[PDB]
Amino acid sequence: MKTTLLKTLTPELHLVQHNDIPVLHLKHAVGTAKISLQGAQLISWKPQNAKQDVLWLSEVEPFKNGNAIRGGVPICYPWFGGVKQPAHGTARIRLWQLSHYYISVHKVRLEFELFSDLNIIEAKVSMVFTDKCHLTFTHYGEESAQAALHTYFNIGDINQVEVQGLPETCFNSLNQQQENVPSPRHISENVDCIYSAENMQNQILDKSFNRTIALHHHNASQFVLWNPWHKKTSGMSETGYQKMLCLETARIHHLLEFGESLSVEISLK
Repeated sequence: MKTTLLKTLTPELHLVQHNDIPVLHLKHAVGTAKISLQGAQLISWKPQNAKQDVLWLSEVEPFKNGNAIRGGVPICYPWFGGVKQPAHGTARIRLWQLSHYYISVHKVRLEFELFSDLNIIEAKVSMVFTDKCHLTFTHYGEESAQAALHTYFNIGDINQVEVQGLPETCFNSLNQQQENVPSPRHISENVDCIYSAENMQNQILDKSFNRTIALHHHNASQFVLWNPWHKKTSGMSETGYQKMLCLETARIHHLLEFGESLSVEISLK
């Protein structure tokens, strides 16, 4: 819970150490953002006039080097979930570098890169801030890879949310079964399901904070909808599930090849 200023890059962009991990802080006309250099992980984004942060970050987040941060937009790569250990690959537990920052009147662009232990580029993340947030991940790996932008959206109450635009079926990881489903969808229990990405737009209606989080995905093959509900979840308080929902942009069954990207554009309405 201790922070220190590490570096003033510009008047609008600072590097601040949160416990063990360096985090960029952006404060600009377009709004504010925080990006952990560990995992090039956007953990806060509040566009101008938004009353609440768009992203959720665990109120008990440790900020410990090498331990995945619970919240924001973790980068799962080059494997998804627990098919191997550590779950979700190594990207989100490795320090990235800020390789470029562009600041102008109505827009801010930050680029992050991840390097192999042999000093060769492995992946890139770009983030473009306007009234919307466009985050893109590109793979420069050695083999085909899975990836996912595991976005944790901040909401007023899990009981007052509807998820618009997903298919009427999905694969339920909970019981490993394909199942039929409502659209819109509401969450009234532990949901851990993989949808085919038929249409690239879906949105999250929040009647507690009274806003809509609209999502325009690019190059997704799968969309993972997840809320742990009552399961104890490492780095989550016992009450955390009520204020978050994950709608993940993903390439799980359609792999990424060298130079292919996947991205999401986040906005409020």
